[PDB]
Amino acid sequence: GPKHVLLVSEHWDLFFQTKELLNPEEYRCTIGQQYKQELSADLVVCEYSLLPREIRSPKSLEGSFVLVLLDFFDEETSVDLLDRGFWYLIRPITPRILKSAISLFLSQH
Amino acid sequence: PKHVLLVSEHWDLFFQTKELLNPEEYRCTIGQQYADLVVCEYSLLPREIRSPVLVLLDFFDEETSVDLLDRGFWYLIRPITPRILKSAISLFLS
Repeated sequence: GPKHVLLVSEHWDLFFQTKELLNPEEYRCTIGQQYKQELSADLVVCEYSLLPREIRSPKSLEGSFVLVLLDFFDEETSVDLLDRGFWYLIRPITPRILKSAISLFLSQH
Repeated sequence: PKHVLLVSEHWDLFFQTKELLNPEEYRCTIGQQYADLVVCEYSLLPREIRSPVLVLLDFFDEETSVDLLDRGFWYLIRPITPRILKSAISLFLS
């Protein structure tokens, strides 16, 4: 069965282009426009702008992992994501970067 | 404590980071070349090695990034402050 990746983003073009770079037998990608998890989600990739300020990805996690996409560098923003348990990428984020980051993340986890 | 090795010439970064990590939980040391966690400058990372590591980048290059991720390496791009590094370290090790 393929790993299921939910992208929470309004960047539809990023979604489609990243999806066609991931092998469907290994990864199934779906997109939403508001932060959530799904029962089948192995990984949620969420725009910082759609990620609620108050949520955490806790140490003894039983839900999905979440990787966060940031438009910008800001020190306390970064410190804050890291202490809340989210790793992230800062833009520029190309379909190629996102594909390899998704594969890397799910292979290490 | 977890052993964290920093491979970097950024001595200010080393000391200020180490100072933020509680020495009971983390033991940080420095290395001039390439541990529970290695943080390696891109400029001192081998280049044909794959990951068994967090790589510090001076700047953004799409091809470098793609390459590191496929080789198995996560990265931070500068600016990289001691508070950022201390938190990245704690995150990776938890």
